[PDB]
Amino acid sequence: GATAVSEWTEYKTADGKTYYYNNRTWESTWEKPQELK
Repeated sequence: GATAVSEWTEYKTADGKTYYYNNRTWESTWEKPQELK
């Protein structure tokens, strides 16, 4: 579930694209999480 915030980790591609990985649903989206907005 949630580690009480910070469940979304940023991962950058060499070209500088930031996709946010959420450990709650194992989701990797280019959308910016509300817990990190």
